[PDB]
Amino acid sequence: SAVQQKLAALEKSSGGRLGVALIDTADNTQVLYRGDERFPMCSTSKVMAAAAVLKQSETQKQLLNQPVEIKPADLVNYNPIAEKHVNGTMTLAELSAAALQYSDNTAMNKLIAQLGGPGGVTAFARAIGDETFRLDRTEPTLNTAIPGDPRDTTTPRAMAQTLRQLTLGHALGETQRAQLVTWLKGNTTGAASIRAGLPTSWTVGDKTGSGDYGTTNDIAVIWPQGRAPLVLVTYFTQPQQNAESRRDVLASAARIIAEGL
Repeated sequence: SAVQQKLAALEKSSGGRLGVALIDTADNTQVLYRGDERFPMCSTSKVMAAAAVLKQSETQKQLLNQPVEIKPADLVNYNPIAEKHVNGTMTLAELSAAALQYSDNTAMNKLIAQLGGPGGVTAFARAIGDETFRLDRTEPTLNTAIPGDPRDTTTPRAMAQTLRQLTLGHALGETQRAQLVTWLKGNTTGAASIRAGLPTSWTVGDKTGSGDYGTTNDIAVIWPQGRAPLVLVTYFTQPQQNAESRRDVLASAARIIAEGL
């Protein structure tokens, strides 16, 4: 399609490797660019950890109100919210919100611990039918994004389908699903990524991710005004370990996708 030629040209112009998956829920059509290649997830993995905790809360009805102590030793490299509560507590709801909306890394590590380690996050993916997702490490080492390293990767296609199920489908209970959507819609880190390539009238819930090798990711559910929602995943990584983030590539990919619907 025109769209795949424009995405290829965007990729060529950027010097990196771009992965795109769009699901149009109106007709269940998909647009894929390197849809089955593995990319480092970086912080986009935090959606799976938060959703796993939500699934637990379907049976443990009070789980999200469970206080969790934040100790100094828990702090890693980026903890904008956990920092505010060192030597105090945050609930599992507050840690989930912090992990999603501020990309707090300490918060993500507490979610992983609640699930029994990275294997517990991966297990939830498998449980909802995602055989591709793999979480192997905790924060911050899951962001190393080494070329060829399959740790802490997924594919655009897999992540798109899983994000659809978590937000628009029924992998989660009704209250949990609504809470996840509310969290994604209130993301604070996404203004320069997919959101920047879309009409301002559209509602977007997203989770960004960044890591080494200039890895720059965004996964989003999109609610156009008067039109079925879309799921869009944009993964981007570069050949230099110290490359700078390229959120503009994600905005441009979203703009190209938006041209055609």
